[PDB]
Amino acid sequence: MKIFLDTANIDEIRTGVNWGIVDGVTTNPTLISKEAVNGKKYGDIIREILKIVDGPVSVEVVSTKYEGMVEEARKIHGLGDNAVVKIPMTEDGLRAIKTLSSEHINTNCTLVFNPIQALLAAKAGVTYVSPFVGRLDDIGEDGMQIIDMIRTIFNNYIIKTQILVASIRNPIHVLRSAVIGADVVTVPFNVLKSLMKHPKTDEGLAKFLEDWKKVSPDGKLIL
Amino acid sequence: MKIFLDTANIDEIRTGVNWGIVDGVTTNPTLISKEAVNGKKYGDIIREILKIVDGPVSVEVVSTKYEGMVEEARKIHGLGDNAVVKIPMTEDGLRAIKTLSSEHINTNCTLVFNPIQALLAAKAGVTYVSPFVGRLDDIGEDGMQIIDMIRTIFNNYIIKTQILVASIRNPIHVLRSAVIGADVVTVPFNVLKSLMKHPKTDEGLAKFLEDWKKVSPDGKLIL
Amino acid sequence: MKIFLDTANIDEIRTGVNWGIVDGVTTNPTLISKEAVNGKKYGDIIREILKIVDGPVSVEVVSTKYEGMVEEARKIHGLGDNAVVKIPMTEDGLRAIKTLSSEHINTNCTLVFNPIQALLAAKAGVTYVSPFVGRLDDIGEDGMQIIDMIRTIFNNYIIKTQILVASIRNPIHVLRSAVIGADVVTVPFNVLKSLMKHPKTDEGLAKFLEDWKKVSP
Amino acid sequence: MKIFLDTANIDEIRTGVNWGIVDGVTTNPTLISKEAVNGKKYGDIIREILKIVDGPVSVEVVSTKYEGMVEEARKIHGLGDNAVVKIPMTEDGLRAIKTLSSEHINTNCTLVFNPIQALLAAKAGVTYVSPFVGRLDDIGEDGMQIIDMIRTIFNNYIIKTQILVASIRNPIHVLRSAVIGADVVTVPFNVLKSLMKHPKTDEGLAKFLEDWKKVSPD
Amino acid sequence: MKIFLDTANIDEIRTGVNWGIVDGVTTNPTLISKEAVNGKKYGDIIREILKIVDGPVSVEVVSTKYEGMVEEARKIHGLGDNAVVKIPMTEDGLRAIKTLSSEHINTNCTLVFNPIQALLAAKAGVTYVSPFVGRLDDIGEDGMQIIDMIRTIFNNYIIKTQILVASIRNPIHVLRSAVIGADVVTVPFNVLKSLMKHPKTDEGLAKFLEDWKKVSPD
Amino acid sequence: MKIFLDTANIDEIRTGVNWGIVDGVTTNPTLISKEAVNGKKYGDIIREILKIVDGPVSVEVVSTKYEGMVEEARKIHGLGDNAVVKIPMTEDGLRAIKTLSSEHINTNCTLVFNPIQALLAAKAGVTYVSPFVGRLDDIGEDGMQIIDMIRTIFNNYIIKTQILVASIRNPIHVLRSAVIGADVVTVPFNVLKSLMKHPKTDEGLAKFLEDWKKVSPDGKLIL
Amino acid sequence: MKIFLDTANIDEIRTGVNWGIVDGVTTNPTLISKEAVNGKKYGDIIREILKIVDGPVSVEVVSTKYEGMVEEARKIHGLGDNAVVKIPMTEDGLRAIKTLSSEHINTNCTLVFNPIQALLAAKAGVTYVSPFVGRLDDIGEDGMQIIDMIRTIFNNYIIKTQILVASIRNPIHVLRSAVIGADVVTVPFNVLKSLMKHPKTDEGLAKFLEDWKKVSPDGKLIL
Amino acid sequence: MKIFLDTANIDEIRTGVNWGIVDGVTTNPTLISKEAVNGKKYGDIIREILKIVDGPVSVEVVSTKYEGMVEEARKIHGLGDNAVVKIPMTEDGLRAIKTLSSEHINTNCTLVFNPIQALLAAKAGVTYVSPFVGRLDDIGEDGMQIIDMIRTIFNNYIIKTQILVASIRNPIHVLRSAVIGADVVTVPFNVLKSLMKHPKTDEGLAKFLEDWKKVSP
Ligand SMILES: O=C[C@H](O)[C@H](O)COP(=O)(O)O
Ligand SMILES: O=C[C@H](O)[C@H](O)COP(=O)(O)O
Ligand SMILES: O=C[C@H](O)[C@H](O)COP(=O)(O)O
Ligand SMILES: O=C[C@H](O)[C@H](O)COP(=O)(O)O
Ligand SMILES: O=C[C@H](O)[C@H](O)COP(=O)(O)O
Ligand SMILES: O=C[C@H](O)[C@H](O)COP(=O)(O)O
Ligand SMILES: O=C[C@H](O)[C@H](O)COP(=O)(O)O
Ligand SMILES: O=C[C@H](O)[C@H](O)COP(=O)(O)O
Ligand SMILES: [Cl-]
Repeated sequence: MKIFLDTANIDEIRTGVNWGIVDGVTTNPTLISKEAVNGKKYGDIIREILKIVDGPVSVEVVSTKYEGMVEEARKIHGLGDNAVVKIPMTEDGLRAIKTLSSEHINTNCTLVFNPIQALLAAKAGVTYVSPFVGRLDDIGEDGMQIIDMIRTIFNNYIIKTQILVASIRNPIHVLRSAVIGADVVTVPFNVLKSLMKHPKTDEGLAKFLEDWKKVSPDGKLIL
Repeated sequence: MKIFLDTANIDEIRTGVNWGIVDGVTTNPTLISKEAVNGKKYGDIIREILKIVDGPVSVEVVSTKYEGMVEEARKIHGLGDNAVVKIPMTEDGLRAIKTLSSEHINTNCTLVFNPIQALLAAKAGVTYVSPFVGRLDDIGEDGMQIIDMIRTIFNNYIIKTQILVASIRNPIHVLRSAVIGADVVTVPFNVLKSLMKHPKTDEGLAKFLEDWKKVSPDGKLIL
Repeated sequence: MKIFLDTANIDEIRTGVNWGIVDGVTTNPTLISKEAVNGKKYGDIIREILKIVDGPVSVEVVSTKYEGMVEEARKIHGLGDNAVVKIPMTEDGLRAIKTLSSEHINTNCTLVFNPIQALLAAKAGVTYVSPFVGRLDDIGEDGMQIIDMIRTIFNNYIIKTQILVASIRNPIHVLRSAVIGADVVTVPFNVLKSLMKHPKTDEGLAKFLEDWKKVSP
Repeated sequence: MKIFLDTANIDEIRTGVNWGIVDGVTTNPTLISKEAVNGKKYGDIIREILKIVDGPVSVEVVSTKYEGMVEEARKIHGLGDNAVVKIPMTEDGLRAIKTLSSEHINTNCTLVFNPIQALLAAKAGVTYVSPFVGRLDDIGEDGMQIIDMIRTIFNNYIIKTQILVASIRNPIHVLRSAVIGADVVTVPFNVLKSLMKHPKTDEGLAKFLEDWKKVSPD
Repeated sequence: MKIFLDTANIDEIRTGVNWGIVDGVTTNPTLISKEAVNGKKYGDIIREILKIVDGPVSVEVVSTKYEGMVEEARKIHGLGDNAVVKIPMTEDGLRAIKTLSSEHINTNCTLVFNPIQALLAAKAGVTYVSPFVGRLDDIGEDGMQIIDMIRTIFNNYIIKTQILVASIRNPIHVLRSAVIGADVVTVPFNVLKSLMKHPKTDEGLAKFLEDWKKVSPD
Repeated sequence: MKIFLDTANIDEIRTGVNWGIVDGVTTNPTLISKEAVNGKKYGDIIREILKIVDGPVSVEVVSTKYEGMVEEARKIHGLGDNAVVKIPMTEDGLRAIKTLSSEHINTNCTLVFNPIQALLAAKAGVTYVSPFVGRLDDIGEDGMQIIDMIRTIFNNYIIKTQILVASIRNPIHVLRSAVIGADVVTVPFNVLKSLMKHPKTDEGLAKFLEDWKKVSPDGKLIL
Repeated sequence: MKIFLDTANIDEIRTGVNWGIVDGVTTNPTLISKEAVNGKKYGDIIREILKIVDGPVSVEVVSTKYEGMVEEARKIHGLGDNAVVKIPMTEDGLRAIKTLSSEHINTNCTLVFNPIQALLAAKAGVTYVSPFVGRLDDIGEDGMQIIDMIRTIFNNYIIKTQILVASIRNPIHVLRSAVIGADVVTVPFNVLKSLMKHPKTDEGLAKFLEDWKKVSPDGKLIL
Repeated sequence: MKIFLDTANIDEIRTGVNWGIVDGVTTNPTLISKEAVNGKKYGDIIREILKIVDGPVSVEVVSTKYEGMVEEARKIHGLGDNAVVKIPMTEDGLRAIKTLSSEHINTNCTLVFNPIQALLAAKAGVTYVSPFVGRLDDIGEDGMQIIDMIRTIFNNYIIKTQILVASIRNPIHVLRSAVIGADVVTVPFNVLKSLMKHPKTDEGLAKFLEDWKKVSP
């Protein structure tokens, strides 16, 4: 399962990549604008992210109409081969995904809330579908069930579109995504960091290191 | 399923190895502290185990910082081809695993208590991941359920990291691990011994021998 | 299933109670300390909640010793008939619960993280037990499974202790609690606010008023 | 399982009750106005349905404010004891339901789309909750799953609120409602009529008529 | 589980009752007309069956129209209190069932092929519903699944209508009906007879006899 | 679950009753004739069994025709109120069971090999049905599945006829009968005796008694 | 579910009893042998436990013969109303249980390793049956499955004998027992202690106290 | 699924082999001692079976020590290419199996009562492992469940050791073994004899010959 960092913060990105557990990045104008402070320019942020990240970097199109979407998507693509254009599940979005797929521009269909929407995006040629699980949870539907059904559908037809679990709110979204077999999850840095933690890890390490001092007062390992 | 012996006790290790049922050994700083008493030095213990044992021998770094982990890992690796460097599930540990994996040094990520920690370790490139089933049992959670989930997750993504079930307390941990399909179990010597035994084995062998005496008073099979 | 509000924020409590969907309130030392700032005293905050809220209000002791817990519990109890004394799941806590129960003082055992802790609390005679689902989720364990097991265990032994699902983070904790059959959920204000809402209700409402304008301008 | 007819057509209603499979009626302004043709007073329609039906007749309030809802509800109640006041799942709706409940006026909470909304209505004391399964189907979610969850939840808490499956589109919504154990379904007349039919029933009827005219040509 | 004989042959009925495994009888025009020979008239056969059988005897109407159905039904009832009137699942049928049950006349709704039809008949007050499982098998639908669903639905609502599995073709329809918990099966005499048989029973009898001859050659 | 002893041996019966786990007896002419040795008369055997056994005692009718069955059954009944007349699943048997049930003579329908046969016997008023599980096993059908289905059928209709599992061959027939909820099993004395045995019981008792000698050399318990 | 303490250690018993979480005590000859050393007499130990403990206290006979079991059972019973006589699953043990049950002496049948042994003990009239889950685990069989079957069997027949899960080794035996619905578990002191504990309990309480200090430097709650 | 005959009775073996449904034979010290009576020597019985039976024939060592087992195994092996050396599941047995395996001598690990013992035998390189289902049944445990778990474990690790179900008591052990997918069953003669039979086959045969007599006297 790939993990994308949902942020535009370059320090967070570098740190996560160094942990060896970050495979790409998902952005939006809000996340980018957040970093555009103290001299940093909006466009400079996205360009640096595209440069330093080996993997996929998702960038949203703001145009809501077909022509604007494709023209914008082409400009985004021009910024880096690893750019992935984020396009909403709408009639014009599907048309744009079909057109962009033909041009070999990678795409990410967002605002997916049921499995058939996900399937339609895959049929139009989309690279990723991003169902928003936390937003389904918000309205009293278990959002992970939609991920499970999409996984089954995609498996049934050997669909190559990747499931990108989005609107992630907690570590159990991540656990269930992994057990289901979702291709990717995107998570904020704080969620990412929480994924490696457990109180028995902390307690266990403290005990090991206490015991080691019995055999090595300086706490060293000399070999 | 491989069976490793979870101990730093040399006598236990030579004995198990001779039964031909031991495929490797796992140590940790606590186990080594039990052994390095009354003049015995930890460095001598580690070298001796690497010597006696043909299979993988896990030895845990003690530094909690990236650079110290890597440095100690390289020294451990240098002691013999069968050495496997054990690294805790921490931020620095993941960094170390990524680096050491790129250097083709075999690694074992320890103090794992949930399936997502296991997945992160695998993503960082770890050779083995060691979830602690008995310590989960200790806190009122069925530890084997975590092994089942890790197996499912690893299968989903064709992950090559080996699942090494640790903190094993009884033969049912071993049985359930085998039925789940974990790659390795590491067991304490008392548990290892018990695996070979069953009262009906004892009783059946006694009866065979009693019946054989009717036909051969000396108890020999002369062909 | 009762629904309690998990906060010491008086504004939130007034708002939720005015909506008519709050059956009680839970507080803890963190929540209260959060509100007791810039001149506001924890004692006034506690008294205010007890008066505002008709239903059960849980207030947690801070002593870690048996004697201190029972002493504090009696003071909490004396603040009003709706006060429920929250007691942590510790050895001294179980002792305090047993004593408080025999004195007919309502209790709520908190910081419960597995079903056997919950059972121990019930055996001590606790009125409510509050397992923390969100904190289990935080450490990579599906917290709701613990609620499911506690419900089964309590059903097996006809245990009268109410299961009070706490550390709730989202409306699916709530949905799953109701499907399991937990007695009570306690929810943060942001969660409470969402429970009545659905986008199809909104859409349906809009459509209704439009249909009606046809029938009758 | 009770079956309500979701319309204001009096002929449809008589017909269904005569079949002995109609226990009540659910209306709304749209449905009532439909019958308000050729000299028929809108209010007359509602009043006649109320008179003829020996069971619950649901009539919706149009006010969105608590105070308008309860005044409107009391007036609706005054039209017949079998009147049930339909009120939407909103903050003011729940408040109104709680008030009307205490006044012993029967209520029906509508526009419910998940089980927790249904539980909130139950907790307000509502007589019926009406989840809209067809509208859930419309948006790619199997609406009957919500009914199944509400049935379990109501069972858990011995809730006396009746589950009234609404927005029904086909006979399988009905079959699944019955297998789940929902208390009530409300269906359009065309759905109602289709419920009694099966091609093997038609074939069997023709076969029995033919078999019979061997036994007796006359 | 009650067992009714699907016949109008008195000798078959008497023998079945003597085995203690027959609780009633189901007829139709064809079955009665088969026995209506050699002086015996249609009406006498039905009267003789009604008298001898200490249980329900189902007799079918031939009218397809409401009024005719009820007229017939009242005549059939007059023949004896144990008489049960078969009525098809149709609009007029439901109407007749509602009317007859209100008059405390027992009814059996036939030509039921799905669970909702069964529910409708129950709602109209029918005493028995008779889904035809063999005819469902005939068209590539596992008939017993329908009995299963009807059992679940009837259980959900504590429905007192009895499920009477009809169109039985083999002993597995019977086994499955009993495992499901259907109230009644009706079977021809030949199926009834087959129900008692098993080759290990026959083998065991022969062994008992041989074992006994050793113990007591006499 | 009641346990009947399938024997005519009076010593076995007394012994099993003393264990508190025998509730009645099932016989047949073969089992009775076996005991009719060294002066003991066939009829004396059955009469003594009827006298000493509090619970039910099953006795087979040998007549295959209705009139012979009922006349024989009445004579058996005349021997003791606890006599239960064993009658095969045949057309004449069903007629006899119906007649005998009316006379309040208890009956046991044997040679039952499917669930519907069992149901027919119950409808005729039979006290027990005896399906022969071992004989189904003999022909490659799992005989316990028939018991399970009969249990479900009987439960469905609150049938008061007792399921008497017969042709029992091993302790797992007994275990599965108990888990299913069969009313009764009938077993030979040797099977009965085997039911209380387990090697860990033997080993555990030996260990307890060895340890007790540490605190009580004479092995006594003086209180 | 009742919780008994499985020990003859007086200090452990007084401590557990004070936590108010202990509902009774189970002993056996081994446990008593651990305690009756250095001058301490077994008779004094038994009497002291019966004294300290308000709930049932099981004490095991040592004779292997019917008459000795009954005689010892009567002496045990005579020591106090809360005494429960423990009897092994043997031929003589079943005889003893039948007799003692008729005398209204509470009994506990021990060394049970399968569900049919448990059923036989219940049929003989035993008050409690004690299956040994850990010793089954020891021989490679999941001991809890036997508890599940006994629960099902006892439910089927409305058996009033209490299931007392014994040979408990860890908190998951306890958890599974509760979920199954066993009447009683008896646990070693170390296991008992662990049942109350969880790392998130410790961490949560520490944080509450830290946060409270912001509002009350003395850490008191003054109302 | 192969079917072996579990006996040292030469009459039974000849009879079963003549039926063409016996693929091999298993013996053990008890079975052999049963036949080696009244002048008949165990050595002659063993040699006779090896000659009569074309398929695998298992003969069990009697030494309990590693050296004695290997010595006896080599002698057994030298009696014929179809000989399989049966070795008990003990510490010395596992050592012997590992040595015998490296020497390309076929082995059969017996007295196995749980799936982990079976796994250990496989890890030592054993050709066949023989769990005893009937002896488990004897002690109140459904022996077939152990076969099901061993099949799962062996499937998980692509283990080539054949599962040889032993201590078989009835045809349902056999049916269940085949449905699970065990490689081999070994059955006593009384069981073997029953496997081809069914009362409906007999009846069907009788009916066929009667129908045929109509068609053609
Ligand atoms: O692509 C990223 C999405 O915008 C994000 O994951 C959704 O965030 P929210 O649903 O939590 O607002
Ligand atoms: O990898 C080995 C682990 O450190 C070890 O198995 C932990 O065992 P414990 O939980 O018994 O200390
Ligand atoms: O009883 C209430 C608990 O103290 C509270 O729900 C904990 O919530 P949190 O874990 O989300 O802070
Ligand atoms: O209460 C009845 C509802 O108004 C009706 O069933 C809605 O139907 P629709 O969702 O098909 O418009
Ligand atoms: O009531 C009896 C039914 O009419 C009968 O069983 C159905 O028979 P058929 O469907 O085979 O005609
Ligand atoms: O009533 C007893 C039966 O005859 C007996 O249990 C069956 O024995 P068998 O089937 O093993 O021959
Ligand atoms: O009843 C108590 C048992 O004798 C005890 O629990 C056995 O425990 P052990 O298996 O640890 O010896
Ligand atoms: O491999 C064969 C075993 O030794 C034999 O099958 C044991 O059979 P039994 O347990 O039925 O004697
Ligand atoms: Cl353990």
